[PDB]
Amino acid sequence: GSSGSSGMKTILSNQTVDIPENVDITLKGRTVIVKGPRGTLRRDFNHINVELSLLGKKKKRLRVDKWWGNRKELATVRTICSHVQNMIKGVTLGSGPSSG
Repeated sequence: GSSGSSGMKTILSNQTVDIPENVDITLKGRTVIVKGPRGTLRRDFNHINVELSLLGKKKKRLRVDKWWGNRKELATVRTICSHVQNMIKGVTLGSGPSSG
């Protein structure tokens, strides 16, 4: 079961994002733009050097990738993914958990 060993291994593991039809998202280089019937929110990830890919097998899906290696992608993916997901919900619902 349990598994762990000190070192470094290029663990190829990318994340996939799903998007509805009532929302329009424009991808430009390293900037993610989200448009909703409740507002428009965009984010820029230039300052940060990562990997990304456009997927649309069935629906407008976004692929988030980062320096393949340690389990760092876990925290980076959760943060980046949350940002995009939060934007959609905010532009499709109104606002998010953001307090004050």
